[PDB]
Amino acid sequence: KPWWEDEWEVPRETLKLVERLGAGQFGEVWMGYYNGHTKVAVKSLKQGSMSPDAFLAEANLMKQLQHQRLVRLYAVVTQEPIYIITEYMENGSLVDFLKTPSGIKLTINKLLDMAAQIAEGMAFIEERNYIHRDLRAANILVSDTLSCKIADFGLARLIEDNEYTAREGAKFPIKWTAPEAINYGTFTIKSDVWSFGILLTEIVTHGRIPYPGMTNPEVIQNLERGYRMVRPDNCPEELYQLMRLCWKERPEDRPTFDYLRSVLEDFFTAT
Ligand SMILES: c1ccc(-c2oc3nccc(NCCN4CCNCC4)c3c2-c2ccccc2)cc1
Repeated sequence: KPWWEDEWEVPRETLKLVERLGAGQFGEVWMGYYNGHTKVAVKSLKQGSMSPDAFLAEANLMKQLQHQRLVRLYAVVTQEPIYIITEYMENGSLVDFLKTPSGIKLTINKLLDMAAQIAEGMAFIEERNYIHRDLRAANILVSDTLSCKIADFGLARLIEDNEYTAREGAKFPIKWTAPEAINYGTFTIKSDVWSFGILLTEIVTHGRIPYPGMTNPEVIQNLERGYRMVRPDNCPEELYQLMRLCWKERPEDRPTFDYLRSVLEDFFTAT
């Protein structure tokens, strides 16, 4: 809809940017307030750093993916500098949170709880015929109540047919991406499942980089041999085997996110 008819467009005057949470090549993300009292996250686009349409495309997709387990779109300011305002998560990125004094003290029980919460969010994405493609601990946000939500939908895509094919030149984080995606540029929800497996290792190691001591070439070589990531230190064996399911050779053999959610919830209610 046109901005003068769009429910999400808001006057820039309604926003007060208070603290910067991140600065980058394409813009910044600040902590701020909407209409004085409501805490929000404000992603601002650096003019000329990238297409405004590309930037706003994520907001448009977020309009279609509303759920308690996904960071919620709040509003947009479509006049430069362009803003996308969303729900604020008091404890930042999961990869960062797990390294703080609080994160470090979390029990395996709570880590599994968080894992299930993430799988729950992905299960929604799965059912709505969407894919995320950038599933990793850095893209999971944590609330003041230690609940987790899926973030960054820049690479997310509505899957009209079973799979999405990227651009031959497109590059992705080798360690978190499924083989078929790395080799063919083909992404499916099953590609996200593989990524979830890697994310689980990030959780249990409190933010450690996957495949410790290995370069990307080494990871690919080993994977092709049928090897998978070595059991992380102090990783419960049941969780490790759940990870293995996510890393099955055939995408179709990997479990659904609803299955993963169900199992992780059992793991949690057991501990
Ligand atoms: C300390 C520090 C940050 C936050 C924090 O609160 C947030 N609320 C909503 C969306 C957010 N971010 C949306 C965009 N992120 C998604 C994850 N990748 C980086 C960009 C953040 C972030 C944030 C911003 C940049 C990088 C990482 C987290 C709270 C406390």
